[PDB]
Amino acid sequence: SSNDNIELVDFQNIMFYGDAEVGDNQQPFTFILDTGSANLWVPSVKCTTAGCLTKHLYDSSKSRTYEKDGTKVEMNYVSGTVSGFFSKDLVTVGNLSLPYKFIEVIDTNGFEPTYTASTFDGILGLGWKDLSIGSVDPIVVELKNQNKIENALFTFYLPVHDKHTGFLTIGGIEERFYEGPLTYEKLNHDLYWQITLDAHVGNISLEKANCIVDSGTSAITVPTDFLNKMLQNLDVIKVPFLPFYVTLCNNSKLPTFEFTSENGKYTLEPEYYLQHIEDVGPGLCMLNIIGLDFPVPTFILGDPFMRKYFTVFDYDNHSVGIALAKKNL
Ligand SMILES: Nc1nc2cc(-c3ccccc3)ccc2c(=O)n1C[C@H]1CC[C@@H](c2ccccc2)O1
Repeated sequence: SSNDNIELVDFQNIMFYGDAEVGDNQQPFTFILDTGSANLWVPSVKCTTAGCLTKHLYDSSKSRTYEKDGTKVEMNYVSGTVSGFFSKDLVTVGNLSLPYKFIEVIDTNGFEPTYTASTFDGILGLGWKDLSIGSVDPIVVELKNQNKIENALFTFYLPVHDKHTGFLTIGGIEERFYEGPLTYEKLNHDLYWQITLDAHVGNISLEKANCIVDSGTSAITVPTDFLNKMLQNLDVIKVPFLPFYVTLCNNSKLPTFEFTSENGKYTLEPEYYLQHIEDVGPGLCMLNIIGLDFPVPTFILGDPFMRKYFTVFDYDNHSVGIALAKKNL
C-alpha cells in the first residue's frame, strides 16, 4: 500500500474506533475518529479520576519529543465539563509521524461514568482548522505541508458489524474500498465537512439542504418537519412520551432516503437506519433517525450513511467524495 492505512474496529454497530500513538516512545491510544470536530484529545497521567485509571494515559515525562505548551483548555457543557491544557509532541498515525499540538485532558468531571464504561481513550478530530480550538491545522493538512503524503486527503471505509473490518486511509484513494462511480461534492463552507444536497423521501422533498458528513454521529439526523411527513402511514409508531420511533423489521412501507445533486445520487435503505431490538419484541426494530432542527435545514449523515458509502475528504479540493462501499475486501 502506497498510502497510510489505520484499521477500524466496530463497536456494536453504533460506533467505531482507531488506534494512534502519542509521544516519542509511541504510547498507544484508542481514538474516536471524528470528522465533526478538529482537535486531538488525549487523557493525561495527570488525570487521576476513576475513569482515567482504566484508560491509557499520556505521560509527557517519558517522551523526549514532548514540548511544553500549557495553554489552558476548559470546555463547558451541561451536562458536564472537560478540562485540560495544550501540549505538543510526536503524533504517529499509521507509519507516519509529526510534531503536533494536542490537548492533554486533566478532568472529565461530567462524563466520568459513561467514559469509564466506554472502550475508547481519546478523540481524534478530522474537521477543518476553523472548527478547532486554538487554530490548529488538521493532521492531514499538516502532513502534506511537510511533504509526507501525496495528497491532503483522507478516506473512510467503515467496518460492518460481524462482517468485516474497516480502514482509515491517509494521502490517497484506493479502488479496493469502493464500487460503482466515485462522485465529488464541493463543500459549502470550510468548517464541517458539509455539502449541499437535495433530500427526497417518497414524494416528500427538501432542496439544497445542508448535509454534514460526520463519523462522530451514530444516527441519521433529519429536520423534524421532514421526519413527521415521511413517517405518514407507514406502520411506524412513536414511543410515549419520547421521540423514539419503532417499527416491524419487515415493514414493507419503509422508505428510502434519496440525496441527489448534479453529479451524484445517494440512497439509504431501511437496512441501514434500522437497529434490531429483539429484547422488547419479536421482529421489532427502532429507527436510527433523530428529528433535529438547525437554523438552516440540515441533515447529519452519521455512521449509518458512511457505513454504506465509502467517503473521501479532500482538503486540497475542498470536497467530499462519495461512492458505494464494497461489501467485502
Ligand atoms: N461530530 C461531533 N463531535 C462532537 C465532539 C464534541 C467534543 C466534546 C468534547 C471534546 C471533544 C469533542 C462535542 C460535540 C460534538 C458534536 O456535536 N458532533 C456532531 C456534529 C454534527 C453537527 C455538528 C453540530 C453543529 C452545531 C450544533 C451541534 C452540532 O456537530
